[PDB]
Amino acid sequence: NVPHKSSLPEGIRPGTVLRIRGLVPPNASRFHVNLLCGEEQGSDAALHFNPRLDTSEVVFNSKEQGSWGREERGPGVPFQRGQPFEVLIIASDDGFKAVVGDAQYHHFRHRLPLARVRLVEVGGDVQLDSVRIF
Ligand SMILES: N[C@@H]1[C@@H](O)[C@@H](O)[C@@H](CO)O[C@H]1O
Repeated sequence: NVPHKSSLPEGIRPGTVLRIRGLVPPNASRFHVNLLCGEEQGSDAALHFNPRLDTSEVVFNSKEQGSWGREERGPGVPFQRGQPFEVLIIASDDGFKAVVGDAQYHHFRHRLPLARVRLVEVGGDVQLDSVRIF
Protein backbone atom coordinates (compact mmCIF):
# COMPACT_ATOMS: atom_id res chain seq x y z
CA ASN A 1 0.00 0.00 0.00
CA VAL A 2 0.77 3.78 0.08
CA PRO A 3 -1.32 6.93 0.90
CA HIS A 4 -3.46 6.23 -2.19
CA LYS A 5 -5.35 8.82 -4.23
CA SER A 6 -7.75 8.60 -7.19
CA SER A 7 -8.77 11.95 -8.63
CA LEU A 8 -12.26 12.25 -10.04
CA PRO A 9 -11.86 15.69 -11.66
CA GLU A 10 -15.24 15.49 -13.37
CA GLY A 11 -17.10 14.25 -10.29
CA ILE A 12 -19.37 11.25 -9.75
CA ARG A 13 -23.12 10.67 -9.99
CA PRO A 14 -25.51 8.36 -8.16
CA GLY A 15 -24.84 4.84 -9.38
CA THR A 16 -21.11 5.05 -8.78
CA VAL A 17 -19.63 2.19 -6.75
CA LEU A 18 -16.24 2.37 -5.03
CA ARG A 19 -14.80 -1.08 -4.43
CA ILE A 20 -11.89 -1.28 -2.07
CA ARG A 21 -10.07 -4.55 -1.49
CA GLY A 22 -7.27 -4.96 1.03
CA LEU A 23 -5.83 -6.29 4.27
CA VAL A 24 -5.60 -4.94 7.82
CA PRO A 25 -1.94 -5.31 8.89
CA PRO A 26 -1.20 -7.22 12.16
CA ASN A 27 -0.57 -4.11 14.32
CA ALA A 28 -2.97 -1.72 12.61
CA SER A 29 -4.58 0.87 14.80
CA ARG A 30 -6.83 2.63 12.21
CA PHE A 31 -7.35 3.52 8.53
CA HIS A 32 -9.73 5.70 6.58
CA VAL A 33 -11.34 6.34 3.22
CA ASN A 34 -12.15 9.95 2.43
CA LEU A 35 -14.28 11.29 -0.40
CA LEU A 36 -12.90 14.80 -0.69
CA CYS A 37 -14.15 17.91 -2.44
CA GLY A 38 -10.79 19.02 -3.79
CA GLU A 39 -7.09 18.34 -4.00
CA GLU A 40 -6.10 21.27 -1.77
CA GLN A 41 -5.05 20.66 1.85
CA GLY A 42 -7.93 20.95 4.29
CA SER A 43 -10.56 20.34 1.58
CA ASP A 44 -14.06 19.49 2.76
CA ALA A 45 -14.84 15.80 3.19
CA ALA A 46 -18.22 14.66 1.87
CA LEU A 47 -17.44 11.37 3.61
CA HIS A 48 -14.83 10.13 6.14
CA PHE A 49 -15.13 6.35 6.74
CA ASN A 50 -12.85 5.46 9.65
CA PRO A 51 -12.53 1.87 10.94
CA ARG A 52 -10.68 2.10 14.32
CA LEU A 53 -9.17 -1.19 15.43
CA ASP A 54 -7.67 0.49 18.49
CA THR A 55 -11.00 1.68 19.88
CA SER A 56 -13.15 -1.03 18.25
CA GLU A 57 -15.51 1.31 16.38
CA VAL A 58 -16.15 2.44 12.82
CA VAL A 59 -16.86 6.14 12.53
CA PHE A 60 -18.55 8.07 9.71
CA ASN A 61 -18.38 11.87 9.43
CA SER A 62 -18.07 14.85 7.12
CA LYS A 63 -15.73 17.82 7.30
CA GLU A 64 -16.75 21.34 6.38
CA GLN A 65 -14.56 24.46 6.49
CA GLY A 66 -12.13 22.62 8.74
CA SER A 67 -14.66 21.31 11.28
CA TRP A 68 -15.84 17.74 11.67
CA GLY A 69 -19.57 17.29 11.92
CA ARG A 70 -21.69 14.92 13.99
CA GLU A 71 -20.20 11.43 14.21
CA GLU A 72 -22.23 8.36 13.23
CA ARG A 73 -21.13 4.80 13.99
CA GLY A 74 -22.01 1.45 12.51
CA PRO A 75 -22.51 -1.69 14.68
CA GLY A 76 -19.26 -3.12 16.07
CA VAL A 77 -16.14 -3.60 13.94
CA PRO A 78 -16.35 -5.88 10.88
CA PHE A 79 -12.55 -5.77 10.39
CA GLN A 80 -9.79 -7.68 12.09
CA ARG A 81 -6.00 -7.39 12.14
CA GLY A 82 -4.22 -9.78 9.89
CA GLN A 83 -7.31 -10.25 7.69
CA PRO A 84 -8.46 -9.30 4.16
CA PHE A 85 -11.58 -7.21 3.67
CA GLU A 86 -13.78 -5.83 0.91
CA VAL A 87 -15.74 -2.64 1.12
CA LEU A 88 -18.27 -1.24 -1.29
CA ILE A 89 -19.14 2.40 -0.98
CA ILE A 90 -22.20 3.07 -3.14
CA ALA A 91 -23.28 6.57 -4.06
CA SER A 92 -27.00 7.02 -4.34
CA ASP A 93 -29.26 10.06 -4.49
CA ASP A 94 -29.76 10.22 -0.76
CA GLY A 95 -26.43 9.03 0.60
CA PHE A 96 -23.59 6.58 0.61
CA LYS A 97 -24.21 2.99 1.49
CA ALA A 98 -21.27 1.10 2.95
CA VAL A 99 -21.07 -2.65 2.48
CA VAL A 100 -18.43 -4.66 4.32
CA GLY A 101 -17.93 -8.19 3.11
CA ASP A 102 -21.36 -9.52 2.32
CA ALA A 103 -23.36 -7.26 4.59
CA GLN A 104 -24.90 -3.82 4.30
CA TYR A 105 -23.11 -1.97 7.12
CA HIS A 106 -24.30 1.64 7.33
CA HIS A 107 -26.17 4.25 5.36
CA PHE A 108 -24.67 7.78 5.56
CA ARG A 109 -27.03 10.43 4.27
CA HIS A 110 -25.48 13.21 2.14
CA ARG A 111 -24.30 16.25 4.10
CA LEU A 112 -22.52 18.04 1.26
CA PRO A 113 -23.60 17.89 -2.38
CA LEU A 114 -22.43 14.69 -4.07
CA ALA A 115 -21.54 16.91 -7.03
CA ARG A 116 -18.68 18.35 -4.96
CA VAL A 117 -16.72 15.09 -4.61
CA ARG A 118 -13.49 15.31 -6.63
CA LEU A 119 -11.13 12.84 -4.97
CA VAL A 120 -10.93 9.51 -3.14
CA GLU A 121 -8.11 9.10 -0.66
CA VAL A 122 -7.26 6.01 1.36
CA GLY A 123 -4.81 6.28 4.24
CA GLY A 124 -3.67 5.03 7.63
CA ASP A 125 -2.78 1.49 8.62
CA VAL A 126 -4.03 -0.55 5.68
CA GLN A 127 -2.61 -2.72 2.97
CA LEU A 128 -4.43 -1.73 -0.20
CA ASP A 129 -4.76 -4.36 -2.93
CA SER A 130 -7.10 -2.54 -5.31
CA VAL A 131 -9.42 0.45 -5.51
CA ARG A 132 -11.92 0.43 -8.43
CA ILE A 133 -14.64 2.93 -9.29
CA PHE A 134 -17.52 1.52 -11.36
N1 LIG B 1 -8.95 12.89 14.98
C1 LIG B 1 -10.16 12.28 14.45
C2 LIG B 1 -10.28 12.49 12.92
O1 LIG B 1 -9.21 11.86 12.25
C3 LIG B 1 -11.60 11.90 12.42
O2 LIG B 1 -11.56 10.48 12.52
C4 LIG B 1 -12.78 12.45 13.23
C5 LIG B 1 -14.11 11.83 12.87
O3 LIG B 1 -15.17 12.56 13.46
O4 LIG B 1 -12.57 12.23 14.65
C6 LIG B 1 -11.38 12.89 15.12
O5 LIG B 1 -11.30 12.73 16.49
